[PDB]
Amino acid sequence: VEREEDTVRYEIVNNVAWVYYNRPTKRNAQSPKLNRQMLKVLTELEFRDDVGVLVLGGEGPAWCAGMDLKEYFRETEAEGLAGTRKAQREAYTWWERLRWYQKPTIAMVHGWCFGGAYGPLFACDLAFAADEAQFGLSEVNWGILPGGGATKVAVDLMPMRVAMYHAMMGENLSGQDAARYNLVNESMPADQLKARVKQVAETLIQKNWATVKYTKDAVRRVKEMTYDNAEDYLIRLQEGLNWFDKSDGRHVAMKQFLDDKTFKPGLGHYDKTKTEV
Amino acid sequence: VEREEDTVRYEIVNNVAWVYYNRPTKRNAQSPKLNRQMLKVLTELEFRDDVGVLVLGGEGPAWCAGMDLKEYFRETEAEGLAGTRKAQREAYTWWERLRWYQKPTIAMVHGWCFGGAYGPLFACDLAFAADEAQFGLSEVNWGILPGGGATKVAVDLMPMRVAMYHAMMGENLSGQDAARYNLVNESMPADQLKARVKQVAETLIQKNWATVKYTKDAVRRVKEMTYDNAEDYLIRLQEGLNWFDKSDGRHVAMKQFLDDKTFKPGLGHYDKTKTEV
Amino acid sequence: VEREEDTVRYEIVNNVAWVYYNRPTKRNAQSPKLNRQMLKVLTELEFRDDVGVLVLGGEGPAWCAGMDLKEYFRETEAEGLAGTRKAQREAYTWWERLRWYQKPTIAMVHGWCFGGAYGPLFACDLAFAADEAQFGLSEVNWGILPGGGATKVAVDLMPMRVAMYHAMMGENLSGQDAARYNLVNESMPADQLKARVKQVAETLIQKNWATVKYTKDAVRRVKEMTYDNAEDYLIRLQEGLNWFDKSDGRHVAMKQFLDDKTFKPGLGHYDKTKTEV
Amino acid sequence: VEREEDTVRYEIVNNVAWVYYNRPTKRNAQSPKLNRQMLKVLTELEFRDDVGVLVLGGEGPAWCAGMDLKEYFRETEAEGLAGTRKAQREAYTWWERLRWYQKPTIAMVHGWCFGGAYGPLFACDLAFAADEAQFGLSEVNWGILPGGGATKVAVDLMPMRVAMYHAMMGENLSGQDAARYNLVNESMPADQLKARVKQVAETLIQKNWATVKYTKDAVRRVKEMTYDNAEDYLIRLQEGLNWFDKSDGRHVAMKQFLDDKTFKPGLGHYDKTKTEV
Amino acid sequence: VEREEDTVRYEIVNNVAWVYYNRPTKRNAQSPKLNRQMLKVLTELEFRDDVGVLVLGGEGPAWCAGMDLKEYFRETEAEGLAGTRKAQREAYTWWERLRWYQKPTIAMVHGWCFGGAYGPLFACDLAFAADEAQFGLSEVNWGILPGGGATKVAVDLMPMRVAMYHAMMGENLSGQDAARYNLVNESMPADQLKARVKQVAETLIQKNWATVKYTKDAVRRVKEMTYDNAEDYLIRLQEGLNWFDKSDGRHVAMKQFLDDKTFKPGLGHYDKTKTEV
Amino acid sequence: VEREEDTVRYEIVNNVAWVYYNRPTKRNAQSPKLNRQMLKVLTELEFRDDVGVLVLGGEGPAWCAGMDLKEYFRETEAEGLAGTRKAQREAYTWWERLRWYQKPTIAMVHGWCFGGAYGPLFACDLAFAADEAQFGLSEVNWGILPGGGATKVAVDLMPMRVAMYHAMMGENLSGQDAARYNLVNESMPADQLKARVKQVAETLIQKNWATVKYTKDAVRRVKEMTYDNAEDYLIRLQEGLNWFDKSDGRHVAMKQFLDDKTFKPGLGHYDKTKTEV
Ligand SMILES: CC(=O)SCCNC(=O)CCNC(=O)[C@H](O)C(C)(C)COP(=O)(O)OP(=O)(O)OC[C@H]1O[C@@H](n2cnc3c(N)ncnc32)[C@H](O)[C@@H]1OP(=O)(O)O
Ligand SMILES: CC(=O)SCCNC(=O)CCNC(=O)[C@H](O)C(C)(C)COP(=O)(O)OP(=O)(O)OC[C@H]1O[C@@H](n2cnc3c(N)ncnc32)[C@H](O)[C@@H]1OP(=O)(O)O
Ligand SMILES: CC(=O)SCCNC(=O)CCNC(=O)[C@H](O)C(C)(C)COP(=O)(O)OP(=O)(O)OC[C@H]1O[C@@H](n2cnc3c(N)ncnc32)[C@H](O)[C@@H]1OP(=O)(O)O
Ligand SMILES: CC(=O)SCCNC(=O)CCNC(=O)[C@H](O)C(C)(C)COP(=O)(O)OP(=O)(O)OC[C@H]1O[C@@H](n2cnc3c(N)ncnc32)[C@H](O)[C@@H]1OP(=O)(O)O
Ligand SMILES: CC(=O)SCCNC(=O)CCNC(=O)[C@H](O)C(C)(C)COP(=O)(O)OP(=O)(O)OC[C@H]1O[C@@H](n2cnc3c(N)ncnc32)[C@H](O)[C@@H]1OP(=O)(O)O
Ligand SMILES: CC(=O)SCCNC(=O)CCNC(=O)[C@H](O)C(C)(C)COP(=O)(O)OP(=O)(O)OC[C@H]1O[C@@H](n2cnc3c(N)ncnc32)[C@H](O)[C@@H]1OP(=O)(O)O
Repeated sequence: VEREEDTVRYEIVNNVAWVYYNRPTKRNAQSPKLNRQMLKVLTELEFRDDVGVLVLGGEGPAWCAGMDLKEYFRETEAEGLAGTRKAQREAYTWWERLRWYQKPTIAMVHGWCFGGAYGPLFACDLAFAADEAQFGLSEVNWGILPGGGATKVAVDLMPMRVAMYHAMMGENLSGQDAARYNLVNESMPADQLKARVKQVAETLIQKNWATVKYTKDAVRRVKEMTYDNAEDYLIRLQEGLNWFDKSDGRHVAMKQFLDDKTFKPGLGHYDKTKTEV
Repeated sequence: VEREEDTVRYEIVNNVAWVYYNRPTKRNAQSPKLNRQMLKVLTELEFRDDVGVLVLGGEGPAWCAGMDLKEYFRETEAEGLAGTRKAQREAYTWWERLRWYQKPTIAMVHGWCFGGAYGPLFACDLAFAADEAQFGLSEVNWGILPGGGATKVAVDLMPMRVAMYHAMMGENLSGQDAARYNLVNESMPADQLKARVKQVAETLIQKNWATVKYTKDAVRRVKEMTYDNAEDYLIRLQEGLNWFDKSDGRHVAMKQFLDDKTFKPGLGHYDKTKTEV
Repeated sequence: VEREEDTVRYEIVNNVAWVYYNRPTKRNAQSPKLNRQMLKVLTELEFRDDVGVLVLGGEGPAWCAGMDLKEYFRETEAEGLAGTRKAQREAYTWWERLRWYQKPTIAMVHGWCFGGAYGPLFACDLAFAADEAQFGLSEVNWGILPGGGATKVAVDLMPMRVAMYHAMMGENLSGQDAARYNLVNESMPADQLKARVKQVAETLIQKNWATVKYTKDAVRRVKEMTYDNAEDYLIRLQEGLNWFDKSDGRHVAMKQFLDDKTFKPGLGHYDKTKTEV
Repeated sequence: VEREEDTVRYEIVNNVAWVYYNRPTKRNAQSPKLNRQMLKVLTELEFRDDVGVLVLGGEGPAWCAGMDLKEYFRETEAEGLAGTRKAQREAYTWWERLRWYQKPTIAMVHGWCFGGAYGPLFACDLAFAADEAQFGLSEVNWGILPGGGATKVAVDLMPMRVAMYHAMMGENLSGQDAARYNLVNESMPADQLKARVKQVAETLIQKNWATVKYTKDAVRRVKEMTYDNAEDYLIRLQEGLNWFDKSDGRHVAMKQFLDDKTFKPGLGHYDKTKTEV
Repeated sequence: VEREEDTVRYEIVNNVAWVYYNRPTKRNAQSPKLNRQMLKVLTELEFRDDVGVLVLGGEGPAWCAGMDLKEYFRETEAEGLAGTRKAQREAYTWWERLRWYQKPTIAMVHGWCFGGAYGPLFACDLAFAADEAQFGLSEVNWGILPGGGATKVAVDLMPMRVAMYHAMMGENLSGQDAARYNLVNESMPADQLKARVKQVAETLIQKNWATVKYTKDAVRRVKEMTYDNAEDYLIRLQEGLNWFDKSDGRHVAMKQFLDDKTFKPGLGHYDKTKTEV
Repeated sequence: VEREEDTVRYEIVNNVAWVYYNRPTKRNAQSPKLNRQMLKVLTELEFRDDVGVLVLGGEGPAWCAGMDLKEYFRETEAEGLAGTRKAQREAYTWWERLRWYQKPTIAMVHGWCFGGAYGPLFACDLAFAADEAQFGLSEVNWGILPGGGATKVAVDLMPMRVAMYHAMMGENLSGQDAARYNLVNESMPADQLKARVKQVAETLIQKNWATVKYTKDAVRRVKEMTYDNAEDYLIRLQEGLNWFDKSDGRHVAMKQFLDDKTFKPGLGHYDKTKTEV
C-alpha cells in the first residue's frame, strides 16, 4: 500500500486504541511496509497511560488475508536469504510485541482471516468474530506448510483433530465454527461485533490494569510448565504484581469486601476509585 | 469457623466417604483451620479398606468460595513471611494429597466455586455440577492474579481462549458452561446431582480399585510427557499394577471373557467376586 | 485368524489404498499375526507413486476390538518376557509406521473401537465415525490400565475431564460423542460414512502430496514444542519441503494467484497440473 | 534413635544454624523419627531473622548412610501401604522444605553419604566434602533401584556416563571424585572442612539475603525451562525481589559504585550497612 | 561385507555376549547388511538366561567408522526415498534395541569411532576407550550435519561448549579427552582395555539382573523429566521391580544386612546365592 | 560513549569480521547506544558473502563488564516502565541476533566478563579466554539476581553445583577455571589468544559454510528436545541443508572419499574447491 505510514491506522476512544490493518484493496495482506508500520504503531501506543486496551481490526472486507505473496514472499526472495530473513524478522517481531503487550489485546475479526494472520490472531489475548468471518490455513492450497507459527496457533487453540483437518484440507471455518473449536471466544452477526468488543474493552478498563497484565501473561506462560512448576511460578508472579501495583489494589479490595461490605468479588470488580486499605 | 475440627465433616455410606467443607455461613472459605482439618480428614480416610471413593461437597449455598480473605490472607500477612508461608503450605499440601489420593475422587459442586477452590476442583479426578452452580476466577475482581494454581487449573482443563477470558474478565460460568468447556464432566439440575454422584461412585466401587488408582494417575501423568515417553511409561505402570493387585484381576477377567464367556469388557466390568484364573 | 497373510486385506481405488483389518469373526482383534501382516502391508503401500491416501477400516461389525486377549496376551505370557516383548514391539512398530506414514491416513470407524485400537486410531491423521460406532477404554473393565499408549491417545485428543471419565469408568462414547470430544473429526450415519471418507481422500489427492506430508507431520510435532521453538521449527520444515517438492508448487501457485489470477488460495487449491513458475 | 527429639541437634553460631543428623551409632540413617524431627527443626529455624545460612552436617563417622533399613523400610512395610506412604511423605517433605529453604543451605559431608542421603545432598544449594568422605548409590548392592529421587540427583549433578556407572556398579566416589564430577563444590582434608564451610557461610551472610534467596531459586528453576522462557522468568523474578527487598539494595549498591566509588561489584559485595540511594 | 550373516560375530564367555562389528577391512562401517544382522544378533541374545551383559566391540583397527558412504548412502539414494527410509529405519531400529536392551551394555572402543557410530556409542549404558581411540563427528568434514542422532549424543553426554566445537570443527578426541568430557567412562592403554571391560561385566553379573535393568533405564529416563515428576516415577519403577524380581532380592539383602550382618551395602553387593528373607 | 556509532568497531581480515565492544574507558559496559549500534553492525555483516566467521572481542582491559549501571539501568528507570522495556528489548534483541547468527561466532575474552556480558558470551558458538580473564556473576554483589539470562547461561554451560556457587557467591573464575567448567572452550596466555582464535576462524572458513550453520543451530536446538524428537528433527534439518547447499557438498565429498580417495573425512575436511559429484 504505496506509503508505509498509511498501511496501519488507529483511533483512541474511551481509553481503547482501535488499530486497523489499512490495506483494504489488498485484503490487509502483511507486506514488509505494514509489518514495520504495525510495530511502530504498537510500540508508540503500548505505555500510554490513556491506553487501557488495544483492539486489532481490519479495513475493508478482510481482517487479514495473510502475508503479501508479492511484497513479503516474491520481492524478498529476489533479494536472496538476506531479504527473506529481514522480512521474516519484521513479521515475527510485531506478532511477538503484540503477544506480550503491556495492555490487554482483542482481535475484532469481521472478515477473511488466512494463514500468516494466525500469528496476530493468537497474539491477541481475546478474539471476537462475525458469523460471516472465514478462517483458513490456506497455505496447503498454495503448496506451502502453515508457517509464521500458524500450525502452532492451530494446535495451541483447537483440538488436535480440528487442527489436523484445518491444516491438511485448507477448508475455511465460519465464525460460529471458529468459536465452537476455540479459535476465538465468540461469534455473532457482523452488525453486533463492534459493540460487543467495545463492551469487553470497557470491562477490562474497569479492572486493575497491572492485575490484567500479570494475569494474561500467567495464562500464556503456564501452558508451557508442569502443574507443580506453575504453582510456584504463580506465587513469584504475585510478588512482582505487589511491586508493580502502587495502588495496592489487593488491600483496597480486601477493605471493600471484609470491612465496608460494598462489593462481592465473586459477582463484580472492586471500586479502584477508592484508595483506603 | 470457631473450632478447627468443625470446619470439615464426613459420612461413610456404601463405601463412599462423603466429605464436606463445613463453614456454610462463611461460604466454605479456606481458612488455615479448614486447610489443616481437611488434610487430617483426607489422611485418615485414604487407606481405609471400606473407603472406595471420596466425594468432596460443601454445606450451605457454596461449594467453596475460595481462600478466606480474613484468616488465610489478612491475619497471616500480619505475622509476616513466616505466617504467609505456613498458611500457603497448609493449603497446597491438602490439594496435593487430594490430587494423588489412593482412591478415586469426585467434586460435587452444587453452588459457588471461586478462585482458590480451583485447586481442590482440579484435584478431584471427576467433577459434577448443578446447573445453578457458578464458577469464577474472581481474583482479578479483587486485584490479585489467580494463584493457588488456579490459572494452571483453567489452562489444563479448558481451551486457552476460554481460560484467558475467565481469568481476565472475572465473569462466572454456569454449571452448563462449566461442562461445555470441560471444567467439569457434567451439569444437571441441583435436585438430580447427589443421585448422579452416588451412581458414579457405585460404578467405580465395582471396578478393581488398584486398576482405578493406576489408571487415574496415568491420565494425570501422561499430560506432562511426550507421546513416545508416555508409551514406555504406561508399560512400567502395568508392571507396578501386576505387583499391587494380589487379586490378579487381569487373569480373573481373561478367564471370564475367553473361557467362561460370562462378560464382554467392551460392554461391562468383569465380576471381581470370582477369583479363578 | 488361521493364515497371517489373510489377517489384513486392501484395495487400490482412485489412488486411495483402502486397508481393512480382516479378522471379522474375532472383531479385528490385534493378534501378533495381524500386527506383522499390517506392518508388511503398510510398508509395501507407503512409497507407491499411485497411493496418495491410506484409509484404515475393518471387516465385519468391529473396526478394531483391541488386542487379542488370547494370541497377543495369554499365548505370549506363556513364552515369558521374551514372548511379551516380541509381541509388544510388533504392535508398537506398526502403530508408529502408520503415525509417521509418508501419505495422509484416515480412520474409517464404522463399529467397535476398544482399548489398544486407540493407538492405530490416533496414528491416523484424520478420523470419521458412524453414529453407530462405539469407542471405549474397556481396559479398566478387565482389570488392566489403558496401555499400548491408549491413555495418552485419550489425553492428547480429548479434554482432560473427558479422558479421565473415559479411562476410569470404561463406558463407551457414541460416534456423535467421539466427534463432540474430538476423538474423531466427524460422525454421520454408517450408510453415509464411506462416501464422506472417499470425498476427503479425493480432496487430499488434489493437494501437493509433499506439502500434505510436511503439514501433517508439523501438526503432530509442534504439540511437543514451546510456541517460540515451534516458530523456528516451522521455518526449518519449509526449507526441507523446498528440497523435497521438485514440482516447485509454491512458485506454480504464486504465478496462478498473482500473475494469472485463475485461483484464490483462501477459497481452493492451486492447479498442480500446470508447471510454469 | 530412642527419643524423636534427640535424632537431630543444632547450634546457632554467628547467624549460621549448624544442623546435624544425630543418630551417630546408626550412621545417621533416616528413620521416620529423624524425618519428622528434621522437618520440625528446619521449619522452626527457616524464618529466624538471626539465621542467615543453614549447614547440614552429621555426628559420628557418617554424614548420612541413607534410609533406615529397619525403621523406614522393614517396620513400615509391616503396617502395609498406609505405613509405607506415611513414611515416604515424611522423608520427601523434609527434603523439599530444605530444597526450597528461605535461607542458603550448605551440605558439610565429612563421611559416609549413601542412597536416600542424595535427596538431602541435592536439597542443599552448596556442598563441601572431606577427601575421606565416600558417596555411593549403594541401592543396587541391596537389590533396589536408587529411589527417594537419588537417580535424578545423580543425573542432575553429574555427567550421564558418571551417573550411569554410579547407579549400576554401586561403587563409591571419594570426596575428590565427588568434586571432579560436580556431586559437590569442593573436597579438602577433613581437618580443613568445617573452617571452609564457616568461611562460605560468613560470605553469604554479608550479601543481601533476599538477593541470595531469589538467585539460588533462579538457578534451580531455570534448569527446567527453555532458554527463551528462562529469559522472561528472570525479569519476573527481579520484579518480585524489588518488592521483597525493603533495603532497596540495588539502588544502595548503584550509589556506592556510580556516585561514591567505594566498591567495584566485579571484585566484592556492596556495603549493606549503608542505606542511602 | 559380502555375506549379511558375516557382518557381525559374537562369543559367549562367562555369561557375557562379546558382540563385534565384523567388517574390519571396511572399518566396521554400518551398511544395511550390518544394520539388519546387528538387530538379528541383538534380538536373539537379549532374553538368554545365560547372557548377563553385552559388550559391543569391533574387529580390525576401527570400532565403527560410521555409516557406509557406499551401501548406506549412495546405493540407497539411487533407489529414491523408499530406499533411504528403509535404510534409515534399519539403522535407527537397532540403535534403539541396544539403547533399551534387557541386559546391561558396554561399548569397548579400541579404535576409530566416527559419526553415525555415536548412536550405538550412546546406546551402550557404559563405555570404555583405549587411549589410542579417536572419536569424531566427521560429518562436517564431508558436508553433512551430524545425523543418526549423533548431534544429540554429543549434547546429552558432553558439555555444550565441547559438543559445539566437536560438531563444528570435525576434529577428533583422543580416548583420554573422550573420558575427560564424559563421552566414555574411562580411557586406558589398548593392551589393558579388554581386561577392564571383562572386570566391569563380571561385577554387573554379580548384581541382581532385574535391579540393573530397572536402574539403567531409570538413569536414561529421568534426564527427560522434572525433578518432581522423576521423584514419583522412581516410586512407580520400584513397584514394577517388586513384580519382576521373583528372587525378592531386597528382602534377601535386608536379612543379610540387618539380621545376619554378613555384608554392608555401602561397601559391596549382597549374596544373591542365598534366598532366605 | 559519546557517539552511538563509536560504541562498536570492526575490521574484516581474511573473511573474518573482528567486531569489538568499543567503550574501553567504560570497560565496554552495555549502554543503549552500544546495544543499538551492536545490532546494526551484526545486521549489516551477517549475509556478506565475504564474512565467514564473526569474532566478538573488546577494546581495553575488559571484554564486557556487563550492563551500563548509569545508561542502561539508572537513566532508563528515570523514564519509567516504557524506558526500561525499550532498553531491555534493545539488549535482548542483539544477543538473540548473535545467538542465531547465519555465520559461526567466536567470543575472544581477553579480560573482564561480568553479569549481562553472559548473554553475548553464550550467544557466541565458541569461546576462547586468556588465563588473565576473569568471569563473574557479580549481580549478587550489587543486590540484583543474574538477569539478562545470565543465570540460564551459567546453568546451560556449567555443572549445577558450579553455576549455584557462581551466582550466590559472586566470586570470579579465571580463564583456566572458565575452561575447566566449560564456560569457554579453552584458556591460554593473553599473548597466544588472538592467534588461536584466528586459527579456529580459518578452519571454519575451510568447511562448507551452510553445513556449519545447520550444525551449530542443531547443537543449540537439540538441548531442548527429547532424544527421540531430536532423532527426527536432525533428519528434517538435513533435508533443509540439501536445499540450501547449491554446491551439493555431500555428493562432492562422497566422490572425493569413495571414487578419488583424495581425503578421509575422519582426518580432515573435503576440498570444496572441487565441484564434480
Ligand atoms: C483468593 C481466593 O481464593 S479469592 C476467594 C474467592 N473470591 C470471591 O470472589 C468470593 C468472595 N466472596 C463472595 O463473593 C461470595 O461467594 C458471595 C458474595 C458470592 C456469596 O454471596 P452471598 O451468598 O451474598 O454471601 P456473603 O457475601 O453475604 O457472604 C456470607 C459470609 O461469608 C463470608 N465470606 C464469603 N466469601 C468469603 C471469602 N472468600 N473469604 C472470607 N469470608 C468470606 C462473608 O464475608 C460473609 O461473612 P459475614 O456474614 O460473617 O460478614
Ligand atoms: C488390551 C486391549 O486392547 S483390550 C481389548 C478391547 N477390550 C474389549 O473390551 C473388547 C473385548 N471384546 C468385546 O467386548 C467385543 O468387542 C464385543 C463383545 C463388544 C463384540 O460383541 P459381539 O458382537 O457380541 O462379539 P463376541 O463377544 O461374541 O465376539 C465374537 C468373537 O470375537 C472374539 N473377540 C472379541 N474381542 C476379542 C478380543 N479383544 N480378543 C480376542 N478375541 C476377541 C470373541 O472371543 C468371539 O470369539 P469366538 O466366537 O471364537 O468364541
Ligand atoms: C503465507 C500466507 O499467509 S498465505 C496468505 C493467505 N492465503 C490466502 O489464501 C489468501 C490469498 N488471497 C485470497 O484468497 C483473498 O483473501 C480472497 C481472494 C479470498 C479475497 O477475495 P476477493 O474479495 O475476491 O479478493 P481478490 O482475490 O480479488 O483480492 C483483491 C486484491 O487483493 C490482493 N490480495 C489478496 N490477498 C493477497 C495476499 N495474501 N497477498 C497479496 N495480495 C493479496 C489480490 O491480489 C487483489 O489485488 P489486485 O486487485 O490489485 O490484483
Ligand atoms: C547488570 C550487570 O550486567 S552487572 C554489570 C557487571 N557488574 C560488575 O560488577 C562490573 C562493574 N564494574 C566493575 O566492577 C569493573 O569491571 C571493574 C571495576 C572490575 C574494572 O576495574 P577497573 O579496571 O579498576 O575499572 P573502574 O572501576 O575504575 O572503571 C573504569 C570506568 O568504567 C566504568 N564502568 C565500569 N563498569 C561499569 C558498568 N558496569 N557500568 C557502568 N560503568 C562502568 C566506571 O564507572 C569507570 O567510569 P569513570 O572512570 O568514568 O568514573
Ligand atoms: C534406601 C537407602 O537409602 S540405602 C541406605 C544406604 N545403604 C547403604 O549401603 C548403607 C547401609 N549401611 C552401611 O553400609 C554403613 O554405612 C556402613 C556399613 C558403610 C558403615 O560402616 P561401619 O562404620 O562398619 O558401620 P556398621 O555397618 O557396623 O553400622 C553401625 C550400626 O549402624 C547401623 N546402620 C548403618 N547403616 C544403616 C542403615 N542404612 N539403616 C539402618 N541401620 C543402619 C548398623 O546396622 C549398625 O547397627 P548396630 O550396631 O546397632 O547393629
Ligand atoms: C555418515 C557417517 O556416519 S559419517 C561416517 C564417518 N565418517 C568418517 O569420516 C569416516 C570415513 N572413513 C574414514 O575416514 C576412516 O575411518 C579412516 C580413513 C580414518 C580409516 O583410515 P585408514 O585406516 O587409513 O582406512 P581407509 O580410509 O584406507 O579405509 C579402508 C577401507 O574402508 C573403507 N571405509 C572406511 N570408512 C568407510 C565408511 N564410513 N563408509 C564406507 N567405507 C568406508 C574405505 O573406503 C576403504 O575401502 P577400500 O580399501 O575397499 O577402498
